[PDB]
Amino acid sequence: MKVILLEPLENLGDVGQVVDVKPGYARNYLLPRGLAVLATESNLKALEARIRAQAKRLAERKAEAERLKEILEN
RNA sequence: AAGGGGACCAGCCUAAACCGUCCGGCUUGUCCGGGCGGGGUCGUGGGGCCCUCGGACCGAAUCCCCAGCCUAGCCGAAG
Ligand SMILES: [Mg+2]
Ligand SMILES: [Mg+2]
Ligand SMILES: [Mg+2]
Ligand SMILES: [Mg+2]
Ligand SMILES: [Mg+2]
Ligand SMILES: [Mg+2]
Ligand SMILES: [Mg+2]
Ligand SMILES: [Mg+2]
Ligand SMILES: [Mg+2]
Ligand SMILES: [Mg+2]
Ligand SMILES: [Mg+2]
Ligand SMILES: [Mg+2]
Ligand SMILES: [Mg+2]
Ligand SMILES: [Mg+2]
Repeated sequence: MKVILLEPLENLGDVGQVVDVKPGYARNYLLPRGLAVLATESNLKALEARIRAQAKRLAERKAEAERLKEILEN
C-alpha cells in the first residue's frame, strides 16, 4: 500500500515522500496517528500543488535578493 | 437454441472529460471535497477540448381539451 509520509520517519522516508507499506501498518498505525495519508490520486495532486507553491515562493525570495543585490553592491 | 411463421411495436435518462457556481477543509491554492447547473450518451466507435466551414424541421411514455366507454335508464310493430 502506497502512502504519503506527513513526517520524517525512521528508515521509512522524509516528509512528502511516497512509500510502500503493508496495508495493516498504514490502517492501524500510520493513518490514525496522522503520520501519513494514503497515496490516492485526489491528494497526489494536492501534494504536487504545494511542492509547486513551495517551489515558486522560494524562487521569489531568491529573485528579491538578486534585485536587492544588483541594486546594492553596484 | 439459432432459423422460419405470427401477436405487439419504442425507445430513452444518466456516470465520466470540460466549463460554471454555491458551500466546506487547512496541507493556502492554478488546492482538495461535497452540492447544484451546463455539457455529453455512442459501436461505421462515440463524446470532451482547440481551429476552418454551415444556421428550420422532429416531437412525447408529461400536461390540457375532447370524442368514445362505464356507473341509473327510455322508445319499441301486429287479434
Ligand atoms: Mg426466435
Ligand atoms: Mg420470429
Ligand atoms: Mg421494432
Ligand atoms: Mg447532468
Ligand atoms: Mg462542484
Ligand atoms: Mg453535474
Ligand atoms: Mg442534461
Ligand atoms: Mg442534456
Ligand atoms: Mg441531451
Ligand atoms: Mg466498431
Ligand atoms: Mg473520437
Ligand atoms: Mg420520454
Ligand atoms: Mg316497451
Ligand atoms: Mg309489444
